[PDB]
Amino acid sequence: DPTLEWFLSHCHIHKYPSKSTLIHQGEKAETLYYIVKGSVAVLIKDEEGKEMILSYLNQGDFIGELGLFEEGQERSAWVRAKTACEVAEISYKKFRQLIQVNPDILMRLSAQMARRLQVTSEKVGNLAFLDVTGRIAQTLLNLAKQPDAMTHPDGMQIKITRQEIGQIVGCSRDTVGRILKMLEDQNLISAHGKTIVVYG
Amino acid sequence: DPTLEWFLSHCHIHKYPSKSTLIHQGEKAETLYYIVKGSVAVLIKDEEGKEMILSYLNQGDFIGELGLFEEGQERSAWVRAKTACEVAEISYKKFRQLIQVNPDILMRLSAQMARRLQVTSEKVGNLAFLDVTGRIAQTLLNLAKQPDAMTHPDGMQIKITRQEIGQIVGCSRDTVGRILKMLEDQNLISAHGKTIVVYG
DNA sequence: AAAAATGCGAT
DNA sequence: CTAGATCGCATTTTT
DNA sequence: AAAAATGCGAT
DNA sequence: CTAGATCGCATTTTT
Ligand SMILES: Nc1ncnc2c1ncn2[C@@H]1O[C@@H]2COP(=O)(O)O[C@H]2[C@H]1O
Ligand SMILES: Nc1ncnc2c1ncn2[C@@H]1O[C@@H]2COP(=O)(O)O[C@H]2[C@H]1O
Ligand SMILES: Nc1ncnc2c1ncn2[C@@H]1O[C@@H]2COP(=O)(O)O[C@H]2[C@H]1O
Ligand SMILES: Nc1ncnc2c1ncn2[C@@H]1O[C@@H]2COP(=O)(O)O[C@H]2[C@H]1O
Repeated sequence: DPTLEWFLSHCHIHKYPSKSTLIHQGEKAETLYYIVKGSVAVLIKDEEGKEMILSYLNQGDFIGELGLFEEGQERSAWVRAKTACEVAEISYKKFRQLIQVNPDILMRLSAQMARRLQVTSEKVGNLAFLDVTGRIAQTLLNLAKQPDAMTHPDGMQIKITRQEIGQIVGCSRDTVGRILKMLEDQNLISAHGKTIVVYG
Repeated sequence: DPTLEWFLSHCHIHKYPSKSTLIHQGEKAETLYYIVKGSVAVLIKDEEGKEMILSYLNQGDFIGELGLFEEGQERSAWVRAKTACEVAEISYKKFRQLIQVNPDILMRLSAQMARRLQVTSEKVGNLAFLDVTGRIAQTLLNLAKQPDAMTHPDGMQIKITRQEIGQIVGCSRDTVGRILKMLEDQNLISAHGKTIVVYG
């Protein structure tokens, strides 16, 4: 790709070890991010410390872009590295320049903001409509289709803690587990610890 | 404002009577909207017909913008008119042109997309964290602060059906009502039918 | 050992 | 009435 | 009347 | 155990 190559050339690159945190919530926003390599997680916490995963982002994804359109804006959430991470970085001020040079880039950002709004809205519906069993059953299906799923003679094999399934669908580790036994109880899946084979 | 005036001049205007529907969900997307006057509601329905209000939009708000960045895109939700409505309209194709003429407009769109993502994410958290009492108590507070709230010697007076409070916080008309009696039972509010005075 | 992540029944 | 959450108790895991 | 919107207890 | 939803029944509302 010609454009984004021109873009990066204008960004410093930084790497973050997995589990580290790239964007702090509440903190003043002035920089834009573009994940060159690695995946992360965007999450918001409750007063008590409880977390809720709003999304995962990957290669070719921008981050910290929500405060780019109105001075004195704060980070809307925490962004933690899921894996090692190589991330390009540029200042809004700097970035805004590029925009005026070539608009095509702002068009790339906006598209991601668009797709982002769809899925988050889809997420509002899920919490509003489906029950936790439904929400988990859907997450396993989705995860079983991502690139990090391994092949298995009976379907797909994923590996994830129950804590996270709780932090994705919005329930508690305790409910996830109970639900997980049922789904197996119904030969729908097979779980052993963090390993789950989604049959199909 | 100089820009948006240049914009409208390029859009046909259409009016929609209240309760009518401007954007059909699922339908192919090719047009952009900008509410010149009136307010609307963006909503998604469940398989059974049940509705969930993702948001309300007003004067100076764009609509149907999510399918503007990738050919063959479908409307992500229903958009129904809350009041009479005067709405400017333009085709993506046409709109994209303007972008290349002046980028500033795409910058206005994107900002709204940004703000939109914040609040929807804030909404995901609400459904995940707070209970229905908490979610309703917050809606009444918010609504009591909008421009259509009327002054009252004991606080603010809003007027809304319980069906809607159910469609905003994600509960059922029956739970809203029960919750509403409690909040009054606690001299927090005072409700008579569709009328509610939020004390304070 | 370290450092977390459970598990399931019970209320 | 049923789906979830929070505790009570007993055991198992990645850094 | 039209046309919806409830209300609350009960399970 | 508690918050919600779904039904059972009886009455009240904006077009
Ligand atoms: N309303 C909620 N109730 C319980 N857990 C929640 C809620 N919203 C988000 N969560 C989080 O999701 C997590 C799932 O696993 P845990 O039980 O370890 O901890 C849970 C909380 O941190
Ligand atoms: N719902 C969401 N979906 C995807 N990414 C999000 C969401 N909410 C926040 N983010 C990202 O997380 C970032 C947190 O800081 P910013 O608000 O600067 O920008 C935010 C977005 O890049
Ligand atoms: N999971 C849900 N359970 C119940 N009602 C819901 C849900 N999600 C959205 N709703 C809608 O919210 C509305 C609130 O008022 P009603 O009971 O008239 O009808 C309800 C449904 O149409
Ligand atoms: N969560 C949301 N918040 C605000 N507006 C939304 C949301 N989801 C959808 N919309 C608007 O509703 C429109 C429905 O059709 P489009 O997908 O073309 O574009 C969508 C947005 O303009």
